[PDB]
Amino acid sequence: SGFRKMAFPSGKVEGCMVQVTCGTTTLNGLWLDDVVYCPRHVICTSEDMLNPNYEDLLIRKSNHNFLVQAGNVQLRVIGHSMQNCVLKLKVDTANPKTPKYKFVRIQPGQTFSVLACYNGSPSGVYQCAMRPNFTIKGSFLNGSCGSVGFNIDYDCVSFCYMHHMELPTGVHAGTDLEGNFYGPFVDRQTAQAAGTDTTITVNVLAWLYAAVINGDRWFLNRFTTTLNDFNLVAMKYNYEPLTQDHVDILGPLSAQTGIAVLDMCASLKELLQNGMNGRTILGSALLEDEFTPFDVVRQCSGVTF
Amino acid sequence: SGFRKMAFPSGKVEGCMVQVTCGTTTLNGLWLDDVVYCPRHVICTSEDMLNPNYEDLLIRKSNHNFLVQAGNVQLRVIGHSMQNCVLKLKVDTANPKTPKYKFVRIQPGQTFSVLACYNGSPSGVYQCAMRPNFTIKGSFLNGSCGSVGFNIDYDCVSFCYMHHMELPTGVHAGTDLEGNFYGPFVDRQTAQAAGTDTTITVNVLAWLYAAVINGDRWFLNRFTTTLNDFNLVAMKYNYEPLTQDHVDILGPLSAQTGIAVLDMCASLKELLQNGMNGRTILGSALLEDEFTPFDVVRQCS
Ligand SMILES: */C(=C1/CCOC1=O)[C@H](C[C@@H]1CCCO1)NC(=O)[C@H](CC(C)C)NC(=O)[C@H](Cc1ccc(F)cc1)NC(=O)OCc1ccccc1
Ligand SMILES: CC(C)C[C@H](NC(=O)[C@H](Cc1ccc(F)cc1)NC(=O)OCc1ccccc1)C(=O)N[C@H](/C=C1\CCOC1=O)C[C@@H]1CCCO1
Repeated sequence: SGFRKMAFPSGKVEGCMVQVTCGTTTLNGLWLDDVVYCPRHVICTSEDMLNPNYEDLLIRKSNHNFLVQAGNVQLRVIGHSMQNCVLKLKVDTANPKTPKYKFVRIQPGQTFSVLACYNGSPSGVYQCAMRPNFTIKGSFLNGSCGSVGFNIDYDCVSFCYMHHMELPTGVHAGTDLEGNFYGPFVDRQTAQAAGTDTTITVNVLAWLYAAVINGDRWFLNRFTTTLNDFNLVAMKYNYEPLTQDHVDILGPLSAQTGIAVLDMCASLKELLQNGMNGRTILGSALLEDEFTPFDVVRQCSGVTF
Repeated sequence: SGFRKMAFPSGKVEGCMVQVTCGTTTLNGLWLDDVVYCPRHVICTSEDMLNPNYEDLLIRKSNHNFLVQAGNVQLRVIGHSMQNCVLKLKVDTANPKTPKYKFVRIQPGQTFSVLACYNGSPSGVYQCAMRPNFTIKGSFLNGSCGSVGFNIDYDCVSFCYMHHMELPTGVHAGTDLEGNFYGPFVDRQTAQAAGTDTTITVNVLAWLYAAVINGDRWFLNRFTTTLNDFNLVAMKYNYEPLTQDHVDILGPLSAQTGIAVLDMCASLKELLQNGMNGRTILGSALLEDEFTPFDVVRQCS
């Protein structure tokens, strides 16, 4: 038993991380088959980051302007192109450690593991959630751009995130591996702010089920609430509305524990109105929302990858 | 910026995990060079779990009684021995993925990463701390024995934990890689319980420094405390005593932030007295104690 914020094993991704240098800018790249992916702002100088014209900057750079280092071996770049906010560097050698992989775009509320890297070397791994405002609450220092987020399904690595920037509140913004930003952000050093962050209601409910599974049940009650009545309360506390799809997804956990979703919603509604009253749930004094229903089933059933 | 409960990348350890089967028991083993390490209770029968005589049980086994599987390949066992509560299986092949590694015994309050495994396959990685009562608050299901905890420094893996058992409160007990249990626990299914769990005070203080480094100052105050007065108060909240050694260890963070250690101790005294009053610190509504001073420096710099 027990319940922890667990990341996917990172070995398959560690074997793809490289170092990319253009001029004085050095960050991380993702080496898959014979291509290295990295943020396009690697071609910017500290002064070109204010109002960059990436079309112009890239036209002026050549293959030799890019230095790619895989460990202590330095990869010959034979071509380069741009796809949205990611730079694609062709190298003359396929990564022999390329795993089975896909590029996937995640949606808010879905979780993934972040492999934080510096100078092409992986330093740490942690589990994150894409927030409803399309930011992530990460831990990144300078030089961490190009770090990637991923999930593992069967034996396939699904890359879903590449790190690009930090917003003034200390939260982080990035793109998918096709270079499309998550959220209304741009890769420029102009004033930007994320919208109001809301709570991922379906994930909070999944975590309450995990708590029950592990024997935490002081918060349960005899009452049930309708989806419409619950949503009236949730919107007042900056909670995401719960849809019928969300209820369906919690079905498995609802059956395993014998607690109806709308009964858990009543428990959650009361927790929102009265707080937690000096009690904790699974070792937390806050309502945790970075576990999806699948995450709970996966951890409580010992799924391996 | 930001602050997260961060684990080490697990690849170097993934390449060492194998499946070990003896009789009807299947669990995880650690394959380093030409030796596979696993809990010795893999040799127990369903009736031998209360008072096993492991020396006697092992004498009765032959090399072919142990089935070791690295992926879909079977490793030939050519020898076996016991070191405390760990079984050592000699195989005819050195693991080509063996990293640089050390065996280390950690002290309470020290953190490490756990690679939870089942049937020799990794399922997840998470960061843990050795609690003052010599347990860990892990996430483990049946079949997880032999999962290991580790740190990585440079490219060297320091193995510090191997998982053996769960105690009635849902907490976990295991050994170092020399087979010596952390705490007074034994690999027998006789009644055992962990002592009262206390809070790792020095780690809470390091995390408050991390909060300041990250721009949070709302919990500070104008007071200072003596070390003795702090410990008299903290022990009333089931906090571990803070020693002068702990104060010395916080010196670097005290210098980086310009906040004296005993001044931060005064802030913690007030936080214990008032709670958080609906506020959070580094995204938590509780005082977190599973980050060491070393962890804070590494993650924040
Ligand atoms: C690892 C094993 C055992 C065989 O194959 C594996 O992979 C488990 C890990 C444990 C299960 C859940 C998470 O941690 N180890 C054991 O099952 C261990 C075997 C003993 C050391 C020979 N026994 C336990 O952990 C007991 C509790 C238990 C047993 C079975 C189970 F499925 C879950 C939990 N703990 C124990 O025996 O001592 C504590 C105790 C005993 C009696 C009264 C009060 C307390
Ligand atoms: C060209 C930009 C996109 C490079 C990028 N810029 C930013 O992240 C800045 C925030 C920042 C963070 C840490 C620093 F040390 C310096 C700057 N974002 C920003 O300016 O937002 C707009 C704004 C808002 C308010 C006032 C002014 C401007 C960048 O620095 N990426 C870093 C990585 C870099 C850039 C190139 O090589 C790297 O590794 C990752 C950072 C560090 C921590 C997490 O995000």
